[PDB]
Amino acid sequence: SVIRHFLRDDDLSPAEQAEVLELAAELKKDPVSRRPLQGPRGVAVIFDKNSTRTRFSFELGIAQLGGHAVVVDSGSTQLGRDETLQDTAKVLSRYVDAIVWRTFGQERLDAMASVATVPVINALSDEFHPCQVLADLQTIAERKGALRGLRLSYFGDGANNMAHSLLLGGVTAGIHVTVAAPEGFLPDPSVRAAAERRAQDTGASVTVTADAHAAAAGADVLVTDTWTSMGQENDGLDRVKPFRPFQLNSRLLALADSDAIVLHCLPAHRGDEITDAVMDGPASAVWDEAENRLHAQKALLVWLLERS
Amino acid sequence: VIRHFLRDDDLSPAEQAEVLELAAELKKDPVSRRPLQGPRGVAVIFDKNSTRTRFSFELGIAQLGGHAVVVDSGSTQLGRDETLQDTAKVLSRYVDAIVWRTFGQERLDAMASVATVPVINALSDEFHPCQVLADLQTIAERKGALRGLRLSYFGDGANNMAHSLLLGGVTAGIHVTVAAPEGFLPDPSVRAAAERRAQDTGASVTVTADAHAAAAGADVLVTDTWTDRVKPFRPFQLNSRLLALADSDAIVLHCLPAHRGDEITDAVMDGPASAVWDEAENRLHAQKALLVWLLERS
Amino acid sequence: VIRHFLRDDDLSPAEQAEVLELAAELKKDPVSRRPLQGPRGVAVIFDKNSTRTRFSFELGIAQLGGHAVVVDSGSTQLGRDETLQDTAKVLSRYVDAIVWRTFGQERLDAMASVATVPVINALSDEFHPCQVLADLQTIAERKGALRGLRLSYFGDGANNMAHSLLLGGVTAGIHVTVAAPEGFLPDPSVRAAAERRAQDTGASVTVTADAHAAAAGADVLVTDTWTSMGQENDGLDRVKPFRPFQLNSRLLALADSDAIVLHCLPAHRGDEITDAVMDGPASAVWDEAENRLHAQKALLVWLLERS
Ligand SMILES: [O][B](=O)C1=[C]C(Cl)=[C]C(Cl)=[C]1
Ligand SMILES: [O][B](=O)C1=[C]C(Cl)=[C]C(Cl)=[C]1
Ligand SMILES: [O][B](=O)C1=[C]C(Cl)=[C]C(Cl)=[C]1
Ligand SMILES: [O][B](=O)C1=[C]C(Cl)=[C]C(Cl)=[C]1
Ligand SMILES: [O][B](=O)C1=[C]C(Cl)=[C]C(Cl)=[C]1
Ligand SMILES: [O][B](=O)C1=[C]C(Cl)=[C]C(Cl)=[C]1
Repeated sequence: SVIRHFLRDDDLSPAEQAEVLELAAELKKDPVSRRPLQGPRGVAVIFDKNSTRTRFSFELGIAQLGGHAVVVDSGSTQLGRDETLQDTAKVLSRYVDAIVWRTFGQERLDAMASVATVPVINALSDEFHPCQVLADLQTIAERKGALRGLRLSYFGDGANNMAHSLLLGGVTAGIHVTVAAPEGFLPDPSVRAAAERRAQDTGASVTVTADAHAAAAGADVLVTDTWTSMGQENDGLDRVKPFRPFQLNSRLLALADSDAIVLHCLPAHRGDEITDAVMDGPASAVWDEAENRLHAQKALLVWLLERS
Repeated sequence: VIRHFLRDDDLSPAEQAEVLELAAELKKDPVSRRPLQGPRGVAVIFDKNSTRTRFSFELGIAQLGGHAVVVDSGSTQLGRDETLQDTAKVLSRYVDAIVWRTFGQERLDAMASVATVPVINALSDEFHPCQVLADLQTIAERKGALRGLRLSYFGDGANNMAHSLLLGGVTAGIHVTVAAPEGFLPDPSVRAAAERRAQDTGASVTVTADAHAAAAGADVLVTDTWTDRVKPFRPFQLNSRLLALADSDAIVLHCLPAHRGDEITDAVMDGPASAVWDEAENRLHAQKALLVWLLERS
Repeated sequence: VIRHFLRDDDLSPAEQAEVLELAAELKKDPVSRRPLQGPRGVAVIFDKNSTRTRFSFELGIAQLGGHAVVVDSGSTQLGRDETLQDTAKVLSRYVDAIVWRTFGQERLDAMASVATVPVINALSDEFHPCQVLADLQTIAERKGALRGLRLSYFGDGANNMAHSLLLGGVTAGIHVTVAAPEGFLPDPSVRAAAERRAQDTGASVTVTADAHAAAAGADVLVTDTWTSMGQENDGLDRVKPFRPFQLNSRLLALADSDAIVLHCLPAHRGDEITDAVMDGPASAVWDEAENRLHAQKALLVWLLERS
């Protein structure tokens, strides 16, 4: 069998994404019904930069599949330093049944996935957050039913990992995705072109705009995320003034469809990209969205393991 | 309906007796109760690390069928990157209980007011209630019934063990004495709090600088680390002289680690009255009992 | 009697054979032995962290049904806030074995003299006995019987791998050669213990500075990094003396034609070993890394059986 990896959202075809999302719903209802890692078989969960939320979700999810997550945190000689990345993929492929990796540049994920003989999953990277978007789509489906034809709008930094993954994973689900972002903060051209091509296969569409009010009008789902990652705090930019018109506040939510829901990859900086009234009001799905990381990541693992 | 255990008086006398009975059953049959089979998760969070607390909870949760997700001080500082309540609301979807080691109580109190799973104080700057459950289990297995026993704590009466021996001790019906120098006395709000549960159980609270008098007739002698800034405690050192004043077959307890030669001597630590090794082991069983009991009511 | 494994010769030749046989059985059936079902705990303690050691022990203990409680170097170092004796006594009530990565051998000895559960040396300054069990497992699967084999180690003759290959190798009946430059020779006490144990097994011990002679006729070539982290500030040029001892293609071609190459990872490609040797058909470094898992499980199973 070809070893399948999940490094970016378009790694799943539209039909394959639907299978994973269906499995996520079944695992949410019966969370110990699938035990492909019974033994326990090991899964490596590797952090180039620590992420407590990602670790909790994967550590527990892997255990509920029967397995044992072996967590390697950032303070451990760093992948690439004491050994080549390819030496590491070679030995890890003897110990564990899958490799879950939080890292920085996409080229590192690609390099690992080209030599590892077990599935590699991008837990979170600078360019994509594919597992969060699987959880997002699971949450939207719980609240709204069929994903096909929904209109989703993302606000804020249009070139961070969530904007890119909502583009790719959203159009893979048949969702019309709009990114509202100020000039200079637009999606990467390669990602935008991949999303446009993928949207052709599903009947979806990609829109990029600097008009937040237009992006909010008629939306079924409004999404935002922090305006600045930890790496960007030293980039020299004023990263507040450009984004203030894109704040997801009560006024912006009122422009959307009356049944609209709100998503946000946690943590939120309340008062910046989103307000308290929105975060804790009735349209917020952020808490279900956080919980669903567990189920969507378990489903992705079950799916990749049985294909590999 | 969502019960927390942040202080020893969070349990009534009848409820404490329930937990201690369950700790004895779990010591005998350590894998017979599996309320976390799955595994279901339990968060174990440290604002400051405690290897002893982590070791005991990690193994115990696993023996209850679950999986402890340990978050160290570096990742915690609860409030690090999101509000406390934002953290409590998500944790309540992932885990079935939250075990937390933090400094002040006000931090503990907030978490418990919002979380929708039980919150447990693993160790605080003011209370160490799980250790006292392990102490009461250790006393019961060596002395029988707790009610009517005389326990004396020696040394720093202003630290977490002194506060928890007062509250947990009187809750079990034990006459508790604290022997401490004037500068290092119990917190007044804990003292009156202990003084009030003692009325319900027939126990009592005494605070003296008289170590000789606190040791005389004692059935259980307890001390703890003091930390020359360490001058006022050495008349309270639990040595062979003080112990010789106690009741026959008295036992000695000490939340570990012990600094041998300071608050306690080798002769007492390694002698026949010492129960400190069983006491340390019983954190495992008493904490499992506390978890089992909190989980089946919450 | 409570058995410990602090150095390679803590197992007799017959006992080592039992552990190696178990390791082969566990590699075929990794979850069929559950002596730690419960889970019962095993303490895995690091005075200095070793990701490879923690990784392999953590997974291996889980596959025995147990739960590894890992105590890293961040946690207050053992012996600081209480006596090793005090810690040993309490650990003996919490876990069924103690796995410890520490520095001096006297610390391991002190722990094993007091603990009432088996103590394992996961890795120390003087010995790496678990890695050499994995090495012997690897040689057996690629060569057959171990008795009569000729193994040569190259590089720093006084590091933990050289000492354990000496002791564990002769216990298995292997003729062990250490090729090392002057001033980097095996500890005299370790060499004499190996020579004594060799008299029971028909093995032999050789120490030489002639790398070419050490490689001629060798069935197994082994090397290791030239410098541990605690040696980076020792003041020595730790490259120039070892250059003639590099495991390279020329050196390997002097050995027997089906010789295999071992190396405790990490390897510094270009220094003690070349890319062509690490990646060629004689290299067994990848199976050797994997066998840490199986050999350490076997050792735990065997120690728990007898304690
Ligand atoms: O980001 B944090 O403040 C945090 C804290 C805990 Cl205790 C658990 C998790 Cl998943 C995250
Ligand atoms: O503070 B310590 O010396 C310590 C050491 C270990 Cl290995 C385990 C525990 Cl619980 C405490
Ligand atoms: O923000 B949170 O406290 C949180 C916690 C977990 Cl365990 C998982 C996620 Cl996705 C978020
Ligand atoms: O030394 B390291 O590069 C390393 C990395 C991982 Cl991901 C796992 C292990 Cl065991 C070691
Ligand atoms: O002082 B000790 O070494 C110790 C160790 C454990 Cl695992 C638990 C407790 Cl309560 C004390
Ligand atoms: O070098 B390696 O990446 C490696 C990884 C593991 Cl898990 C174990 C060993 Cl022995 C070596």
